[PDB]
Amino acid sequence: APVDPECTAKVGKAHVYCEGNDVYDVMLNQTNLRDNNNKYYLIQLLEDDAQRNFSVWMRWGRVGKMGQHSLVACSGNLNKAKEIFQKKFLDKTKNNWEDREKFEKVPGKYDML
DNA sequence: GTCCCCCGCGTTTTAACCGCCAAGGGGATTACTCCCTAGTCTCCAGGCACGTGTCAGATATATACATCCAGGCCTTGTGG
Repeated sequence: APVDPECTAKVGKAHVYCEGNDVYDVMLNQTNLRDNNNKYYLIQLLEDDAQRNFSVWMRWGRVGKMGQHSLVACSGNLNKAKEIFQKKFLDKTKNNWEDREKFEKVPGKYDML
């Protein structure tokens, strides 16, 4: 699970956060030709190399382009960093993060992977 | 590709088509009677044959505008 190359502030000094099979890196996509959507939303929880500190990287756009982005620094609070990551995933997919092993598709929402 | 006009056909009904009975308008016929234009011969000027030169406009000529073909920015719209 690589750090997004567009996250240039963290790519040289951080890695994707993981615990066992629970890997906090996910790409989401909404392709719909009736509405003419073809947009992605990336979410990555990052941990710094030098210290026990965290940030949620996020990036969006139409597939093949950039839209806007965000890097939410969490000041060593992993619970806050996970809550931000999981809330954005839930809002975009209408699935809980604990349901990732049994994910189900929803109209007017992003698909996963 | 898809919007909908016109093709085909059941039900309703009125005015086109059918019988024949009236009144008289107006086209056809035969008769009246003098007005119209063909026909004669003579006069003469409208109109045509043909000299001749003014002046319209074609032929340049130098010049100023109309409008076609690239070549070149600013505001409103779609999706995020």
